[PDB]
Amino acid sequence: PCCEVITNVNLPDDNVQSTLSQIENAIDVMLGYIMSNYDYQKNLRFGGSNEAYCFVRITSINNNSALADQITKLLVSNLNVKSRRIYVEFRDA
Amino acid sequence: PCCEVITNVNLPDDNVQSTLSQIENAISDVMGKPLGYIMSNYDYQKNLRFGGSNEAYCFVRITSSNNSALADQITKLLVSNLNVKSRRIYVEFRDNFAFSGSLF
Amino acid sequence: PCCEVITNVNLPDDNVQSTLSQIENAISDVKPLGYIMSNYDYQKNLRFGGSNEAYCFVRITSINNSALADQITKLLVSNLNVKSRRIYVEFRDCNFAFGS
Ligand SMILES: Cc1cc(Oc2cccc(O)c2)cc(-c2ccccc2)n1
Repeated sequence: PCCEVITNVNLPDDNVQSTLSQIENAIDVMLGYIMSNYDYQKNLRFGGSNEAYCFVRITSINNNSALADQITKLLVSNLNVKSRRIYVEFRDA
Repeated sequence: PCCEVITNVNLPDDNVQSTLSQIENAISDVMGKPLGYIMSNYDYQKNLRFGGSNEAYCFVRITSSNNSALADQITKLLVSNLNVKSRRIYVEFRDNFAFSGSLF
Repeated sequence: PCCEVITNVNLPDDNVQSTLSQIENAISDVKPLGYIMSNYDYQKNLRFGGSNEAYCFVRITSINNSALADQITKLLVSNLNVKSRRIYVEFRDCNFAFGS
């Protein structure tokens, strides 16, 4: 279980932790053993543009739409980013 | 696609953005892959090492032949814009379900 | 050859470089070290188990892996003052590279 949010959107730590906690909760869909991270990369681009954007890699779920949807709400609401600027990737020690 | 530049070389944001723009152009030109459809990123890791040494260095992951023309063209840009030695630039071509958030 | 340590544990640079040098030695002991990258990526908001307490993810790409894993887990436990229960080690065997 691993979720990483990669984004040029800067949030305060209290708010990052809230968002990550909400995603872990999401990731009901399929625990105590799980990584999540919020990686701030100001210079991150998509579509030739450096304005607000979120890449999310989720590893290890097959269900997947319910997760993606739920996550896309969380990020759109907590990060005040346009949903057309969110990409969600699944990969399926 | 995704291009990520991973480097202990610190550049100002105006310069980072230029450099990334030049690479996207490169990928786009040399590979004929769709423009706008690419992530690029510049990840600053001051403690990044290669060869036992923390001197200036660039790792470039390209994710998802012509390939040398790209690698070459990128290696100029980084050497020129980052003022780094070309002997300290490694270019890695690297290889599931995907979604946009507008579908929701 | 690439080792990346991903952790919310903040260390001073002198100490980070030390730790990375010790790992390269490990990876080397268990080819030689001129053909390798290592990095220590500080992500303060990194969580595991629903908790932001000290933790280490290590990706090691392109290399008896147990000898490596064990030896690195000692280094990180010692140098980062972190609980071994909070350290996970991944190997990847994921394709070419091209300056000098
Ligand atoms: C169709 C496609 C495009 C792709 O390039 C990207 C990756 C991230 C964002 C993006 O806009 C394109 C990567 C992938 C991909 C991602 C992970 C593993 C294998 C392929 N697949």
